Order: sequence, then C-alpha cells, then structure tokens
Amino acid sequence: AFKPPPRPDFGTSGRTIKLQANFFEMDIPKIDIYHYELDIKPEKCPRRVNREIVEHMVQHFKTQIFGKPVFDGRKNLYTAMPLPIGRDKVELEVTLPIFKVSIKWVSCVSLQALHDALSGRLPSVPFETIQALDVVMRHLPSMRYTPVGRSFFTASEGCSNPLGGGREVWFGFHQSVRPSLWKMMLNIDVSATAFYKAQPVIEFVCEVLDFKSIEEQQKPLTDSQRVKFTKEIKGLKVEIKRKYRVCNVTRRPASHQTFPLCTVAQYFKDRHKLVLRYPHLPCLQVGQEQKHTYLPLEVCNIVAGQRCIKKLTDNQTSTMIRATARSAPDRQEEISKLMRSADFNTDPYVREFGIMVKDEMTDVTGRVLQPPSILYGGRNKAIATPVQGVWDMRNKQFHTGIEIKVWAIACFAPQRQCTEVHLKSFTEQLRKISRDAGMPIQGQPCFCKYAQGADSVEPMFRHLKNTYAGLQLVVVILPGKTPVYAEVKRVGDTVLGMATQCVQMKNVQRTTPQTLSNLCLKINVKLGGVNNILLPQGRPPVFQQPVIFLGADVTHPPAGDGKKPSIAAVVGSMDAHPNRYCATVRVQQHRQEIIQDLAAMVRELLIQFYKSTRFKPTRIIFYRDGVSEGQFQQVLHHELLAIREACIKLEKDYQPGITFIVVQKRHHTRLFCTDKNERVGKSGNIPAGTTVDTKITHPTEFDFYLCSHAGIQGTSRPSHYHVLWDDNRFSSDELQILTYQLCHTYVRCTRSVSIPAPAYYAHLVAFRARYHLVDKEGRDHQALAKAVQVHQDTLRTMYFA
RNA sequence: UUCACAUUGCCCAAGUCUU
RNA sequence: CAAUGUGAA
Ligand SMILES: [Mg+2]
Ligand SMILES: [Mg+2]
Ligand SMILES: [Mg+2]
Repeated sequence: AFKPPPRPDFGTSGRTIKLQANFFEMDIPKIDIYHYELDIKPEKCPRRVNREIVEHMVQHFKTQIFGKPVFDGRKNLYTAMPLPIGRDKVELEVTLPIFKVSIKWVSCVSLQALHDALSGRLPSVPFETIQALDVVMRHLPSMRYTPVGRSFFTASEGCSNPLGGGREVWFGFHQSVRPSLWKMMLNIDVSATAFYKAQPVIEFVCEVLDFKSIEEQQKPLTDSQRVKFTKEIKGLKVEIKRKYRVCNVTRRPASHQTFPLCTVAQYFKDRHKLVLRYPHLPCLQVGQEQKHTYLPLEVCNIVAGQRCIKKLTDNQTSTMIRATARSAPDRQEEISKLMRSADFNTDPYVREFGIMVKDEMTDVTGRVLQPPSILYGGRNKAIATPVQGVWDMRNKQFHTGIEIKVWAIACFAPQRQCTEVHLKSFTEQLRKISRDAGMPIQGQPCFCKYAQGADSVEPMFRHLKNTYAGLQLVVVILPGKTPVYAEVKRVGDTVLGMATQCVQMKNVQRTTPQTLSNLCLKINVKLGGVNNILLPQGRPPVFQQPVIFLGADVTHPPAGDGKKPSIAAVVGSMDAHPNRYCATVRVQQHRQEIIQDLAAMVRELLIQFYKSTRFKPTRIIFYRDGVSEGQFQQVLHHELLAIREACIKLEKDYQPGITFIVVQKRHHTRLFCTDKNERVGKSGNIPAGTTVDTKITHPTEFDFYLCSHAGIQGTSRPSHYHVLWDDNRFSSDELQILTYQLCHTYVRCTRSVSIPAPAYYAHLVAFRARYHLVDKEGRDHQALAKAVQVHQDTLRTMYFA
C-alpha cells in the first residue's frame, strides 16, 4: 500500500512527433557536498531577513570560516567543500542594519548517489539530494528577485504594465529541479502576476479614488472615499530606512488627528521641521493596532515587491489577460529567450557547486495516439471520427435519446426583454435541433410563466411537481448573473429532486444551431439518455471483464479564505460503455487534500454500479485529480486503503484489482512542436493525442504526459498521469490508450477534453456543491453536509452536467 | 446560466518579525 | 465554478 510500481514498458502506439520541452539538461559533478544546520535567534524573522543575516554572517566571518555557501532561508546551509567544523557547533554573533547564529554539521550529500538513482543502479531517488540542488539553484534569485512559490518575479526593465488601482503586472519565471530518465533537468516556464507599484502613497490614493491629480480636492475625503482607500491600503507595507505595515487609516485629517506624547501635522512641524502639503488628508496607522503610530500620506511610499493577493477587478483582469496572452510559439520563444539571458552558469553559487545548465530546450519524441471512433444511434447508427480532437453531431442521433413528453418553462427574465415571441421562437428552434438529435420534444410545454425573484422559485417548482404527472424537465430562463440560479439548483437538486436546465436570456433571444445542439447534449444526459459510446470493438481489453471507472477531486476555497470547507467529489461509471456516471460529494476540513470519507463514497458507488449493471467490478480504475508530488504518499496511503476498505466491508474476499492514477493539469511542463508544419491552428499547439513517456518522465516509475485536447488559444497544458498503484499490471500502451479514449466520453461536448471524463465530472460535482453552499459557508459540519446532500430522486442522476 | 480551450483563484510550495 | 479572453455546426 506504498511503493509505486515500476514502469512496465514503454508505449509503442501512434505515429512519432518531434517535440521540445521546457526542461533544460543539467550536468552535476560526482562529489559530496556538506550539509549544516543553522539556528538564528530570534527565529521569528521572515525568510528573506534570515537570508540577509546569513549573507552578512558569511562576509563578516570570511577569515577562519567560509574564506560560497548556499542557504534555504531557514535552517539548511550547504557548501561545496567542508568547513573548519567537525560536528562541533559554532556560536556566531552577527550584526546588521543583533542576532546569534548557531551552526551544526549534519551530513554529507553525495551527488554520486544521485547519478546512480538516475540510472537503474539505485531503487529510488534520494529526496535530500534533490533538495540540496534546489537550494543551490534558488540561492541567488531568492535575494535578487521576489520569490512567489517556486517562481521569481521582478519589475521588467524598460516597460510598465499598469493595471490601475496602484497595481501593475510583474513578469517572472518558475524554476524547479527534476530527475528524469535522461539527466537532472531544470524546468523553467515564464509567468506574470500582479504587484503593487512602488509609488508615493499620495499617488496610490489618486489611482484608487480615480483622481487625475491630488488637489481635486483640498477638502477631506468623504467617508465613502475614505473607506474605499482604507480597504485598499490596509495590510500593505509602506516606507518612510523604515518599513511598516498599515493597520488602519485615521478618520480625522493630519491637521486634526491627535496622539499623546498633539496633532500629527504639528508633531511633524516641530520635530521634523516638515510643513505638510495636504493637511486635510488622513494619516496611515502603522505597526501595532493598539498603539498610536500615525504617518501622514505625504511621507510614505508603498514598498517595492509586494504581490497583490486580493482579487483583480474585471477591468484589471482584462488588462492582465491582454498583457500576458501568448501563442505556443510565442511562449516557446519567451522561455528560450529567458534562458539565454538568465545565464545560470555564471551564477557564482551554481558555479561554486560545479553545475552546468544547457541553454537549449530538451528534444523529446512524442507519439500521437489514434482517437477512438464514436458510435451514435437512431436508425443510421452513425460513426463519428475525431479529427484534431473535434467532431460534431450533424446528421447523427443519440445512442439512446430521451423522448420528452412533459416539460415546462419558467422565465425569470423580464417580459419586456424576453418576450413571448422570443420564448416561442426559442422553443421552435430547440425542438427542431432536438428532433435532429434523436431527442424529440413532442409538443409545447405544459406550463410557461414569467416569475421574478428568488422567492418565487420554490413555490413555482412545488406547484409544477404537484400538478404535472410525468414532468421530465423545467427549462429556466435567466436574465444574466443572478442569485436565482443558485436558488433553482438548491430547490431542483436538493429540496425537490427535479431536472432543471438553465439558459441565459441572450441565448433565447438569439439562437444558433451550435448552442442549441450543445444544450441538447446536456438535456439528454440529465434525463437519463446516452449521447454516444466508444466504438465497442475499438476499446482496450480491460473492458472484457466488469470494470468501474472512478474520478475524484477536492476543490479548496479561494486565496485568503480562512473558514470555508474543502469539497471532495467522487464519481463512478455505471455502465460498460462507459458513459453514464453517478456522483458522491462531501464537505471536509478546510484545505485538506486527502478525501476523508472516501471509503463510504466508494461503497455507495459500488452498490449503484451493481444495481445498474448486475456485475461486481473485477477492476477499479481510480483517476485522482490534482495531487502534487509532495503529497503522493500521504494521499495514496489513506485513499488506497479506503478503496480496499469499501470492498472488504461489502463482501468476502471481494478484492478487485485497483489502479490508482494521479492526474495533474496544473504543473509547469510545456511541450512544443519542433517542426513548424506540425503546429495546429492559430495557437500553434501540439495535436490532440500527443503522448510523452520518455526522456523527461520519471527515472523508475510509471508516468506519462498526454495532451488529449485540441489547443484553441495560448499554450496547451499537457495533462500528466502518474500511476501510484497498479494491481492490474497495465502495459503503457493499454493505459495510455484507455486514458485517451476516456477523454472522448465527456457528454457536454463533441470534443476530446483535457482530462478523462470521470475526473472532469468530479470537478463539476464539486463546483455544484460550492453553488449549493453560497453564503452558507460538529453542528457546523452537519449544517454544511446537509446543504450539499442531493434529493433521493437526484442521487442516481447526472444532475451536475 | 450552450460548450471547450486559455490566464488567475485550490494540496505541496510560497507567505508571516518614535507617533 | 467565478472574473477575462479565444473560439465552435
Ligand atoms: Mg482539486
Ligand atoms: Mg505549507
Ligand atoms: Mg468563463
């Protein structure tokens, strides 16, 4: 229940494609390096301060110690040759514009053993060694630039990218050290993010309150203005030599604001001989909230290098997108340009440790897998062939289409804007498209009424449920973004158990065959239909025995949030196609990735699978979304055992083989076409089906990249798959092809999607639960748990489509 | 709330210390 | 999923 399996073989399927990856080969010497433990007292210091302390310690004590160490900013220091130490501590007193630094040797780190691990020689990769190289590579940029996660950012020389509101775009790069089948690799990607401009607070005020200049006006701020400014500046650092965090903005102007030693303006007159230019403006309160330290706006600058953590406005987001959007070839050139300019090999710390980094992207060969054929129904039973990741439903009918006999319309958009003529026309066109699709809407709705406001939803839906026997669907027209949507889903999904399909008013007023067709995809599925199936004879051999496919995700609350639950969702296939899925969902501890109640959720799905198919799965294939490498073992330990537990508690001796695959869409690996002639479309991305399981992948374990989707814009993220457990002993070919075919089973569109349908559905399930919780997030836990519990009649449905 | 792709928001990471 | 773009039968 622990060690991941070795790669069983390499994949052979599909034509070859020449690729370049944003991995840069590293040459590492075969020598021991020395690891020391550092303690700095006081140790409440920010990581950057600690680095300065060690920096000054190193320069001050050069003679008879140190005469180029690297440091992680906490407790770990490395040198390329040993120090005058033994395991002897040395207490050191460092001074800087009052610290004591203790140094204990701990161990040798042999880079020779790392070479062995990269070979077949040694069973696993020693983390401590990778960690040491990482500290070496991060040492200089950690002090030269602003670290954010595994990235580094700086203001770009010669350019300004203002966002307004005192904010601007900074450009940067991600950096990480990775082992691979070939060599150690430096993974480098470009990025951008919002930072606050290092500008005078006066200017910051003008940008926030939308003044062209101060002096408009010389009257004190309205509380409306004062409140808006306070919200933007609270928690930011300002500088006077002297740095402070702002905790509030005073109510009174500097001319009238007092403290006991006296007005603020007068104190600065007497003590600092400064006559304030704008006495009418409030002061910044800084330092301890319970003290009385106030600074006039005029003597303060926003300090450089503070990342914006708050959400960007809509206009700011727009500007950000326009500033940073790039086609794949543009992104590739930007990474390449960055590497030539970065010049890692003249970093004196990199050089101290004898490391060389290649200035060119690694060449790797991919294979482009063949897509499955897609089987439709009706009389014709059309077969669709995906091309460049896309097909469509023209002249095709659903494998199993629902006949819609009883349905209703509830229009929450105002009658003046969404007229009865609009509704009739929308209905006419929908019935036409639905008939073509093999989902005939046999007549007019049984009910069609306007309503206004969230209060009208539950009584209208109760009336519909009680009045219309056999009601299959309520189509709900919405004026745009509205609290009514969350109310419709609360009532439909959780209170009454009724199928609902919402449509925005703009898509009723003006219809297109493409939008209506996509809408029908969702309606058929919600009503129990099977849109299409993989061509049965084209599926991998795993389908010769009963198998269930699970998709699992946890979604965490937004940045800055302190009390919202994380939401766990698990879905499971319910037929042999596989097409139909059922869902389970839970609320759990804030920011916990491990799925706490997984055993109960899997039990539920196994029971429903048997009820639906009358088979007990002989295999369980578990696609687990979003777990990072540093959490593989913790997550596997709990979740693999939970799956086993669900089986054991059900029966026997019931021991189906489990394959546990982590899917990661958000990592920093990018792949590009080497040959211009392979670039697909305006965005110039690799083609759907591109698979990589060599060179840049893990030296011993079973992992691969599969970019399953067509890239429409920007640079495609190739999904990564890591097999953490495999009782079923898949070949690489079989598992890669299986995974690709599952990306073609997603019901909401006639496209190959970027992750397998079960994983994608798990996201939709988690996001629906988040909707069920809007403004609601032991006694606490039970309340949230009730909110996300669907109605009995919804339990077995694809309500999340 | 037609849908996918893309950027950000999500576990690990990162961050947090005289008026 | 939300904000913002690129797109589609
Ligand atoms: Mg997740
Ligand atoms: Mg942490
Ligand atoms: Mg959107």
